[PDB]
Amino acid sequence: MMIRGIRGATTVERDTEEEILQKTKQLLEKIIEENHTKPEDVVQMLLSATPDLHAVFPAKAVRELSGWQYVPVTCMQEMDVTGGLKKCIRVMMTVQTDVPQEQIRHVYLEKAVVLRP
Amino acid sequence: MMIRGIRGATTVERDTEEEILQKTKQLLEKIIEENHTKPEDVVQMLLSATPDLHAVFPAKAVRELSGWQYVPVTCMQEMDVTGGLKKCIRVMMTVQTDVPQEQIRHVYLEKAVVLRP
Amino acid sequence: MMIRGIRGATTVERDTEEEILQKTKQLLEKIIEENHTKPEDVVQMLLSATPDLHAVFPAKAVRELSGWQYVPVTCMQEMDVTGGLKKCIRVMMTVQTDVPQEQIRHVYLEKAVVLRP
Ligand SMILES: O=C(O)[C@@H]1C[C@]2(C(=O)O)C=C[C@@H](O)[C@@H](C2)O1
Ligand SMILES: O=C(O)[C@@H]1C[C@]2(C(=O)O)C=C[C@@H](O)[C@@H](C2)O1
Repeated sequence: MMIRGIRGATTVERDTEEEILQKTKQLLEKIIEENHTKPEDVVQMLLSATPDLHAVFPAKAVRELSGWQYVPVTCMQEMDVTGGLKKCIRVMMTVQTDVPQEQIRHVYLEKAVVLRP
Repeated sequence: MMIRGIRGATTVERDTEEEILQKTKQLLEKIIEENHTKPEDVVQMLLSATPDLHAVFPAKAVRELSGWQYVPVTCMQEMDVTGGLKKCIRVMMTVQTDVPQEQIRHVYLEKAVVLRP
Repeated sequence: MMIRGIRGATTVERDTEEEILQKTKQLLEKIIEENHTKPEDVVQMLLSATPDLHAVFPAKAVRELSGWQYVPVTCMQEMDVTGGLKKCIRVMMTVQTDVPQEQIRHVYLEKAVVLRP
């Protein structure tokens, strides 16, 4: 079976642990819903944050998902683009799937709805 | 048929949107040419920039490739390494392919030729 | 032909090329041993460093592994988390494997042992 990336983006209003975990968790839950994703079928996840977020690693939210404790995940710093969306958390979830490239459901929540094509 | 990463790297002279998109597009086009890559066979793409580039997300270049609108892509900051090549943009393009690991054609352009194997 | 991420993390005491390369090599070797990984089965690898490390790209240590010269690798900056583990190097090695997700052997060494689930 083919492997496919699934993108997500969301934002927080302030650099706190509560915000980052809550919003990341909601972002992951929305992607799982739209793509019917099962954790055994997740190759890996990459989470990024803009350099104005430091309170907590977003990946901590992944363990708030029952069954996902073995999904490998790592975080990275997003580049700082002049005029770019602030306080932004992004996800690239790599999954085993038969779903055609153009039918993959990429999820944009909160202030990240402006990045969606 | 297996999944493999394809690497690219290039540089720009000025932190401007026009040059970052021009050089990134040229890099992607060269990778596409050398590896005969179709966009539906692309699992996902990661683009990075050294911390001295801020004008635009290099991923914006991907959208000016005809047929590549559904290819998931995200950006990250390259590690800041002392004496490293400056104003550098890199790509990791993950594809489905029959080509053996030692035969994949990784691409290094402009000043990033000194990184070439 | 399922694909799975393997995670690794380690730390160094001083920001020198010698220690970064040595600890990175040791981390990779432990991962390759625990998972029985052959370089041809590696899709790609991502390595990260916290922003307190600047001496060398950790990826340089990969070419000290005989047979690994064609494995595509790139590096990124880990996000700077307040109170986060300092001087930390991480790996996400993406591999073709039939080992189930719960049996993948992720490796945490030196001071990174605190990151284990
Ligand atoms: O290396 C790690 O495993 C730890 C844990 C972590 C998480 O919170 O899940 C996952 C990935 C890393 O970016 C961070 C956060 O350090
Ligand atoms: O793009 C590259 O190929 C070069 C080489 C490098 C390494 O030292 O292995 C590997 C990946 C990149 O992050 C850096 C370091 O630039």
